Amino acid sequence: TYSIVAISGSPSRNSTTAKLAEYALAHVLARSDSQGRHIHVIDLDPKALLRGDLSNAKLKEAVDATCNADGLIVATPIYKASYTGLLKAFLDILPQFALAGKAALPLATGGSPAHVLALDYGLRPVLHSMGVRHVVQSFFMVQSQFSLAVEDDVASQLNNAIDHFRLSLSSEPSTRHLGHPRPSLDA
Amino acid sequence: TYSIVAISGSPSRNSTTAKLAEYALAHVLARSDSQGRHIHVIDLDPKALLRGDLSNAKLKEAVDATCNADGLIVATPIYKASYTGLLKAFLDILPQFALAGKAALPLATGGSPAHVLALDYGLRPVLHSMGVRHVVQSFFMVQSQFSLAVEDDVASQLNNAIDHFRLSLSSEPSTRHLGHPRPSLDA
Amino acid sequence: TYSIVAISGSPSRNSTTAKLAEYALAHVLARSDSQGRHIHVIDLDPKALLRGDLSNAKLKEAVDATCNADGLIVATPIYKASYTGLLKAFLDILPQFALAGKAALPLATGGSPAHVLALDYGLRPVLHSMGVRHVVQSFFMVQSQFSLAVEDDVASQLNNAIDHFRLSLSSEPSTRHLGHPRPSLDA
Amino acid sequence: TYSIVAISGSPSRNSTTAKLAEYALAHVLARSDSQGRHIHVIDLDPKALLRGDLSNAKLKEAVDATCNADGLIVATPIYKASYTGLLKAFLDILPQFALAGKAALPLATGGSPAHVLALDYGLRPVLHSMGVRHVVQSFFMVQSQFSLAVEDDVASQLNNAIDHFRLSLSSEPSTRHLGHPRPSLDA
Repeated sequence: TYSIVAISGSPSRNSTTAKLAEYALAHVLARSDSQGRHIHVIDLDPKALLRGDLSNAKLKEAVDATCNADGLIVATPIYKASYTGLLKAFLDILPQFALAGKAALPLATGGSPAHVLALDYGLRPVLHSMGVRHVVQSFFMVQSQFSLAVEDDVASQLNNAIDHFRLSLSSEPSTRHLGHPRPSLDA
Repeated sequence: TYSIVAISGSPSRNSTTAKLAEYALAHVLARSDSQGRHIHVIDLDPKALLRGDLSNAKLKEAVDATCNADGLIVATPIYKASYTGLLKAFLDILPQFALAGKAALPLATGGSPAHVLALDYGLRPVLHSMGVRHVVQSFFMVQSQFSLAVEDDVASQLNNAIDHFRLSLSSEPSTRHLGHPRPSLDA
Repeated sequence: TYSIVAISGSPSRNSTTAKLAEYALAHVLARSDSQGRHIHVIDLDPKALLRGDLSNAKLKEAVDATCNADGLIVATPIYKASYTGLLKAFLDILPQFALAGKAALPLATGGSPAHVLALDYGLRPVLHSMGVRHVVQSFFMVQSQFSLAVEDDVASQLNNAIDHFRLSLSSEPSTRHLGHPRPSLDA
Repeated sequence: TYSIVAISGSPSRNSTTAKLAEYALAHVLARSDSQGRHIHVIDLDPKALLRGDLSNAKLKEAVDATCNADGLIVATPIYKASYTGLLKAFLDILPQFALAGKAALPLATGGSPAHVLALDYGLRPVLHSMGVRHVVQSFFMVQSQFSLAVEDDVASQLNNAIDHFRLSLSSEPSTRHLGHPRPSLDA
């Protein structure tokens, strides 16, 4: 029994990014012994989020759920050649090595295929600052393609990424600190 | 007569980052025909900021001042191996090529010298997505050093960065679109 | 029975980088059912390397050994804020998705702790272009520290990285294509 | 009278990259009081290049010409999500702050538009490690487009980049050390 948490960071309502994250979350749960939740950063209290105010219950619950996950699905539109400020603001309040022991799947969408590398150059180093155990391949989609009613090659790549994410999930308590530079100092 | 705008993105009160940005802003104004302002992103309305709501007067004023600047001083603490979510959230609402024609100076502080490269690998590509004209060298300082009552070599580097930023400033209207991939499509 | 290959890319003789890679290679072999080899890129034929000339036996053997490895240890000094040209020249001649199915451990050394992030921002995206299955945490060491006669905290971090690398190794043929965007199109 | 040096780093003969660099070099010289040269890294002695052997006359001449340039045009195909090993190998042997005082124009080509960000995330931080004065916007072209017999919008972007590069060139001896963190310690 795995706990899977998706975090999507578009600041727009009805975002393609959120739909991609949800798709991925469903795909994983359909194929593994998992329960899940989907944190839409846009639905968190803006003031409490920016100030890291964990007296806000819903923010503290989102942080706790992230720290308790076995796998994270981390999704963002590409803004100014990187992940959104909104997504990063959430990542910023997590504990220093919040991602110790965890698998992760980076997802993004954007207007142009030019944005593909923002995940691997931008988001990936941020996940690794937090002691993450295993980040699988990035997947990026051009926004006017998500409909899955998508091109067969694109669909394969996405599904393969999600498959790998699911396969990387760990039951074993022995792995719970892996990725942390100093496992005995918690995680 | 130049317009210089500092933007500092620490989510903490009494931030060293803000003091560094202010120092830099003062240093420039003392040595050039300039006026300045300092946008502390933490003082912007969190809800309006995250949603890009320009019906908020103070947010629209911050955006307008940024678009009207000849030079920007862009300062952030390093969180999770990059600039803060708070800073990026502000950068996110600016027009696509908001930085056309403008000079820029990236500044950061952090707990460890290990964070030095976050500016050049993280922030610099973001500034360049926005058509920026000229980004000079990055300067990073270890937080327990800012007192300027700082080490002589560190002080030289910082002052040299600010000097170069000032020297890069442009009077000429001929440069106002430089850095934009398609200058005739505005800036 | 795993095949572990270290690739070290210093252009200097008697390099600390090579000693770090060798240490790591030995540490892994002492704790797993593994055999290993260590490709010193400096010992490859420069002309054949730069031109990707696989009629050179020793170069073809190095490429084959890399493609056949279950785990790679990838070590470089930090030059001009990134991995060396020498290392990259070798990575450049490998097949497009050469790293499919493979685990990887990024190691570096440098003169200053300022260089720590070159691994995660520079090398890591390059490994991921090649379909790599699992890259664990980066380890960086300040060159005047390697003697292991090193500081206890540094030694822990290094050993933990190597431990995690060893633990990430896969026996299963089911994982041999994982990390490749399209597994049925080989690896 | 400016000295402009192009450095192209494709390991292939008849490279599109070299043709793009040459185009850019010609465009600049036609519009400014400049002389130029074009270092094709592939034509340097591989052994001497990899070992930084400046007893090789042609390598020392290439290094000297780079250090003496007012502007550099730096061109590479995108291999494994970054600049080539061949290009970096040349950059590696230059003095620590070789690029002090100099303007620079990053150019690349690749098979897919997905590679656009490799310049700004990969090459740009490397140029800045060397004290570069002013790096203008990156330009990337999809290889099956260079013929200039190219699409009008693409042609505009390229020409605008080169124009900006030319405009950024400095006559003044006062700028010869700008970009160096400590100008009085040479350049």
